[PDB]
Amino acid sequence: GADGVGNSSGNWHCDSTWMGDRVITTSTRTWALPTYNNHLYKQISSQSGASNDNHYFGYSTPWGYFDFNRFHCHFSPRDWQRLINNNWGFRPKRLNFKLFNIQVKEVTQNDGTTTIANNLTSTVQVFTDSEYQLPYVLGSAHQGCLPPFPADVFMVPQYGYLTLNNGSQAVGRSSFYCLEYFPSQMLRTGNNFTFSYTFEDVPFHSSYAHSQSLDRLMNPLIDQYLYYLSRTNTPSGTTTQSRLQFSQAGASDIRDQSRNWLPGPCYRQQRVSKTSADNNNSEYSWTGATKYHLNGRDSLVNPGPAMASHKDDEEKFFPQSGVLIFGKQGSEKTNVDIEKVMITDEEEIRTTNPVATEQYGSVSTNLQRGNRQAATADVNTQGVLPGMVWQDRDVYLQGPIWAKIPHTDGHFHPSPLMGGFGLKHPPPQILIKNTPVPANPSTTFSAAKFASFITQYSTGQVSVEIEWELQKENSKRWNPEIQYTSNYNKSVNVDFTVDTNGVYSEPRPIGTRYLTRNL
Amino acid sequence: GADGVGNSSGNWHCDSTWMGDRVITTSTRTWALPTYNNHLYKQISSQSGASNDNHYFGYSTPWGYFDFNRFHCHFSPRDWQRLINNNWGFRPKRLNFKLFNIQVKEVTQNDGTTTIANNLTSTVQVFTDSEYQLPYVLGSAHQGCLPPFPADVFMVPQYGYLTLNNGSQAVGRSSFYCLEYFPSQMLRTGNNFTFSYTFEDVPFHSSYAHSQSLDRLMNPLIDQYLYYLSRTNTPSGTTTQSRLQFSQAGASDIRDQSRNWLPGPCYRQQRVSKTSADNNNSEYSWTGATKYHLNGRDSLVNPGPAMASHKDDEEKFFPQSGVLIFGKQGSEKTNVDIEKVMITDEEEIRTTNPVATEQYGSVSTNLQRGNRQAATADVNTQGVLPGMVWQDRDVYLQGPIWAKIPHTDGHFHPSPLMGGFGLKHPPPQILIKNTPVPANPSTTFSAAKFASFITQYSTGQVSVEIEWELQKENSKRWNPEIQYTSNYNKSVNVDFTVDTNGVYSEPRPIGTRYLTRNL
Amino acid sequence: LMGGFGLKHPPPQILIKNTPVPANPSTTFSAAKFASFITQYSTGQVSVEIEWELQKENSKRWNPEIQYTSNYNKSVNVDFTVDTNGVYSEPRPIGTRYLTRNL
Repeated sequence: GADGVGNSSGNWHCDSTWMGDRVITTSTRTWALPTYNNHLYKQISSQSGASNDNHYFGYSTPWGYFDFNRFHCHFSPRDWQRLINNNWGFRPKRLNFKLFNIQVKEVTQNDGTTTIANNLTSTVQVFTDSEYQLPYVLGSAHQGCLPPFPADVFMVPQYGYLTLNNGSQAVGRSSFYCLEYFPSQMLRTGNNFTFSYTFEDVPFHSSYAHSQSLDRLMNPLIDQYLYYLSRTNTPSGTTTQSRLQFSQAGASDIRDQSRNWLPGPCYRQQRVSKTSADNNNSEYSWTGATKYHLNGRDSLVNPGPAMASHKDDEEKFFPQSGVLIFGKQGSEKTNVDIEKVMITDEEEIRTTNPVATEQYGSVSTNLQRGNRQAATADVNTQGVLPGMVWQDRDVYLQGPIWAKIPHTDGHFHPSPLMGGFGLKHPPPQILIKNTPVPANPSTTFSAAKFASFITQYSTGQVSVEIEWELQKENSKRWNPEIQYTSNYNKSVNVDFTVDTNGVYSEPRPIGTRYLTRNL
Repeated sequence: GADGVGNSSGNWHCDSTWMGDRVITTSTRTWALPTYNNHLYKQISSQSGASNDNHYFGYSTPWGYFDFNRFHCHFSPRDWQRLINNNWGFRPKRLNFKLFNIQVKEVTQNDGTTTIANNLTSTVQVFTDSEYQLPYVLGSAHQGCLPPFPADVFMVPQYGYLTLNNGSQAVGRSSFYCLEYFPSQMLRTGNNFTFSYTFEDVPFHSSYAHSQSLDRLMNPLIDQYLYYLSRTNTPSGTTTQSRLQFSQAGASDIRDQSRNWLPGPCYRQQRVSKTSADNNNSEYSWTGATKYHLNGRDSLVNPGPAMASHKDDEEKFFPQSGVLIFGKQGSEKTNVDIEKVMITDEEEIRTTNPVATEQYGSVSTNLQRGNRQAATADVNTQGVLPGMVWQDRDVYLQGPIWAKIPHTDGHFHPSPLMGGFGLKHPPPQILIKNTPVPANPSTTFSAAKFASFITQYSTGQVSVEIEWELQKENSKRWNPEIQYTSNYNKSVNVDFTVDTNGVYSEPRPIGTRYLTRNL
Repeated sequence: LMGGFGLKHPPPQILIKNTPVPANPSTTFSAAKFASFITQYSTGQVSVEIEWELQKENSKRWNPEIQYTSNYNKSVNVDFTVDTNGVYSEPRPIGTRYLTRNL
């Protein structure tokens, strides 16, 4: 699209409509973009000394990108609630994007006095990496997505990436991608950039919780017909004499019943409690946390494989890195106290996946014989096994929406671990930069790189609309399901509202599983 | 319809489907019908002495009728919840009824031993009073409607009615309707009786609560332009000297602001509190309760005109007869203690209708002058006034569904007072009786009325399906609405479930207003 | 895991109940749940037919495969038969793998 200077390049679309089966969440926000790295690509690396587990090598670019991989960039409390309360599941189908009403300003810091003014002509160029030839950054839970609250103006993030490294230094194989080596489209004012995408058949996120659970799944009333090993030894006057007898598992017997499927896999996490007291006093934050390691650098295992966060009656506990944790609007960056964060809870799964903090089961160790007692041992890490079945990490309104499946020789069940939809070809990276403006050059020629540009930034609005599909409920469940509600009682502030000084804020994390489906 | 003896006259339909705009609740239950008044019509009257406010005269009939004027005869907790959580409103549209698989048994109490057996031939006759020529009983909150819970078998109520009376005695004008003077259709087994109805344009029951309220309705930011009387007298050195000055109502001024509409009407009720303590000790149950009176008999004013049950912070109180009160499954018939009942609460209205227990406003009494102070007085009964606006009593799952608008020269806004839909021509009364079976007659003729019949009753199932329309939500409300949920925490029994001895039970009354619409 | 075929949508559950039969009710009305029914049960036959597909053998295996046979020698009772008092009985569990395919 194209037009004039006194012509709005696009209108403001920010609705949300439900169609019974679909529902489209349109949404627009105003943004701003500075000139990063003063227009140059800069090489960047870990700090020489820095622990090995923390080295790196890569580049930062003068390019800034766009991102809305956060559910709340599309759903509004209320809306989300609608969804989350009457749908067995849902998934994204297609999207449409558009930047417009772009405007380029140029600040002038003459002595003690700045003065911003329109640089009409100068441009901002955009380009979408629709061929995925660029290090996909999104999906890395970074923060600089869209504001949950419309009215909020925002700054565009700067693109940076990482290649290979042998400590703080580069290794040859590492590649250096240059963003100008693409065909950016250049916008001036009166210019807009639209583009549209279509998702790929993915599974509806399961937005329901299970009423039955693996173990308790058969019918009480009837005993099976298969037998199991009831007792081993037997009374012989005073002493026992080994004599194995078997029984037919019934209701009273349950624990012993024969089955057909196994809980999901696991990778044991340390348990910490919301109650300061209980927790051993010391620094096992890193030392005790569950991790894995590549090329000799141990990394953390955050968002551990999807597994319930606490047994019955222990909402007080949680994994050291088995859950998602968001900050309460305002919460500072580092070492903030428990009271400043919102920890997610995944009890809803208990029913199928193991509890993060407790071992999977316990396999037998030795082979018993008359002169040898029967061994056994608990298992803290069980990789996928036939017959296992499980549930993936719920979603949360202010959580990630999707993530790119890495291009590898092999993947195994790609639901992104941080939760979300695992996409092979996700929404392409959208980039934006401000074509430089060489400030006054010298009369006599010089072949040096230009270094003195006009100080200036850009701004303008952006809009994103997405169509989601739904799987409606359908249970013959007689008694009421659970629903997500807002507290009745009076409060000094409404949830998901602007305070007295107009600061919007999300009180709690809102999950997705409320409706109840049987297993 | 018709067929044979070994042929099911109908199948069992008991589903419930939602179509986005409609939703059909089908429902079938098994029933039983005895032979009332041993087959005769009996004249009936108050007990000679009995307080005048309690006299009456009328008849009881050998006929039993059918009734489902209770929302839970169609909605199942869950279902109801669906409705109640995502709909600005709804109303009934049409219905279809069918009796079938009728079966007539005949008990034999030979000495110390009864023995029931099939009286194949004998019949049960049904007939619907589709011309409303019979005293419409339904709508009178009687109890003998359908079981909320399907699996429950039930007994059919007996038809009785009331005419005029001058104390315990009849007055001529009083009519005596005879049920045989209709054309009953006679069913034998293999016979079924279907019939269908269509409702009449009625208003969707408002199933939402108001976010604004009459008083607080204008915009804070701006002061009006109309002036009101700020002060009357004025400082004159030591003494005041009358000097009326006026102000322009603003935010701080609010109470004084000029408006455009008035709260609904009222009829003051006594306030009682759920807290035994507070309540004055004595018997003002009748003496103090709000009532009205015709032909010299004071009757009670139950379900008073629709008006909020308590101001902010007083959920502890309520009208003496301004609310609906249901029994907790089991609760005996008389003088049962507060702990045995469930009292409905209509706070949701506060916003438009007056509070039941507190006066409407206060009008001025006298005309003031120098030598006369300004009078004023509170008003406890305000009949409809121009500009008044209000809300009708909510509904409740186990509440009435509708009621017949009395045939009179004049009605005023017919939403039935007990709540529900006010119908001009409601679902016709359906009646049923068992054609008598003269037990062995004497060889020699006698012209006396037959008095010795075969002892026998009937049974068989009945089905009712109804189509309801809906008005879906649609508010730009950002923050979450309130929804109806079931408690998370463990409990010895699930709500709306059968206990250990299979006794279904409704824990609490469930209203209808949860979703929030602005005023 | 107990072995068998894993089905996503298996043969639907089939249910059956006997519509109750309220035994003699009282002349005067009562809104209580009916509790006195006619004592009675049902009976009748049921039939199930199923079509199974097969994958026939096909090995160039020269020497004889193993097969499932019934013992030659005399016995007081035939296997999978009714005893003297007509009580059918399955002597042993019979598997499925007998024919031999290469890996």
